[PDB]
Amino acid sequence: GAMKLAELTLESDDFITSDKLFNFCKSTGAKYVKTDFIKFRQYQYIVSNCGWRDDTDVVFLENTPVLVTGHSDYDISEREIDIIRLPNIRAWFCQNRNIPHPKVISFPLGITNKDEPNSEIHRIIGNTDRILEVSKTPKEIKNLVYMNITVKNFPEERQRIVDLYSDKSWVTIGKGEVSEEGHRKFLEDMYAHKFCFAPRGNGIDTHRLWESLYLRTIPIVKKHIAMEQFTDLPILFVNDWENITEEYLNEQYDIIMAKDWNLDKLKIDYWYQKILEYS
Ligand SMILES: CCCCCCCCO[C@@H]1O[C@@H](C)[C@@H](O)[C@@H](O[C@H]2O[C@H](C)[C@@H](O)[C@H](O)[C@@H]2O)[C@@H]1O[C@H]1O[C@H](CO)[C@H](O)[C@H](O)[C@H]1O
Ligand SMILES: [Ca+2]
Ligand SMILES: [Ca+2]
Ligand SMILES: [Mg+2]
Ligand SMILES: [Mg+2]
Ligand SMILES: [Mg+2]
Ligand SMILES: [Mg+2]
Ligand SMILES: [Mg+2]
Repeated sequence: GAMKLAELTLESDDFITSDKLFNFCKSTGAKYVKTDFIKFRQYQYIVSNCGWRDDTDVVFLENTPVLVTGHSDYDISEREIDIIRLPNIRAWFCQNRNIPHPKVISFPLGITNKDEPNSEIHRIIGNTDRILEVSKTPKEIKNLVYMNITVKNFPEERQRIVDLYSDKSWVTIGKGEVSEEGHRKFLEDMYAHKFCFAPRGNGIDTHRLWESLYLRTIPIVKKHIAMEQFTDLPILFVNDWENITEEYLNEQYDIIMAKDWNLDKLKIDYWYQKILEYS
C-alpha cells in the first residue's frame, strides 16, 4: 500500500506488538519462541518457552517451517547460524536481525506489550489507545526534532546525541514522567515534531522508532543491518550522529514527505500475512 506518510490512517488493532505475533502463532507451521530461549538453549535444535506466557510446548526446530522470535533485545547473529542452516526452516521472522542471511526476516519491534504480567510500565507505555488518540488530533508542529532518550540504554550513541543536539533551538528535550499522563504528554509532544531521535538502545530496534512512525513523526536512526529491511519506511537513516543541521533535516523532511512508503508494514496484518505466506 504505497502512500505518503501524511496519509497514514490507523485502527486500534493495527499496532504491531510481539505479543500479537505470539497469539497468532499459538492460535492459528509457525512457532513463536522468546529469543532468550534461542540464545540460551540447552539443546541444538530443541527449544521451549518453559512456561513463559504459559507455553510449555517443546519446539523441534528440525520440524518447524517458520520460526518467530521476539520479546527481547537479544539479536539473531552467527550464534544461531546452525539453526538458520536447517533446510526445513523456510523463514525466521525475528526482532533485531543481526546477520546478513536471506532466510532471516526482520519484523518491527512495534509497541510495548500492555499485558505483560505485573508490570505497570508495560501497562502504561504499552497503551496503544493513547497512540491512536494522539494520531487523530491535528498535527501542529511545535519544533523540528524531539529528544527523549535514556542515555544508559546505549551510551555510545545516545550520549553523543545529547552532547551535540540538546543545546539546539530546533531540538526539544522531553521530560521523563512514567505515568498514564506523562505518557500522553510524551506522545503529544513527539506528535508535535517533524522528526524524533530514535537511536538504538539495549537492543538495536527500539520502541521509539515505531511510536514515532505511528504518529507520523519521522524517526532518525543510525544505519544498521537490523534496519536494512525497513528502508521502504519513512525513516531517516544516518551514517553517524554528526553534522545533523536544521538545513539537513529540512531537506530530508521535504524528500521524505514527497515519497511513497510501504506504510502497510506498520500494520499487524502485513506480518500476519507474511507469516501465513511462508508457513
Ligand atoms: C529500570 C529498569 C530497566 C530494565 C532492567 C532490565 C535490563 C534488561 O532489559 C532489556 O533492556 C532494557 C533496556 C529494555 O529494553 C527491556 O525491555 C523490556 O522492558 C521494556 C520496558 C519494554 O518496553 C520492552 O518491550 C521489554 O519488555 C529489555 O528486556 C528485554 O530484553 C532482554 C534482553 O536484553 C530480555 O530478553 C528481557 O526478558 C526482555 O524483556
Ligand atoms: Ca511520504
Ligand atoms: Ca555526517
Ligand atoms: Mg504528517
Ligand atoms: Mg552487524
Ligand atoms: Mg539487539
Ligand atoms: Mg535487517
Ligand atoms: Mg508528492
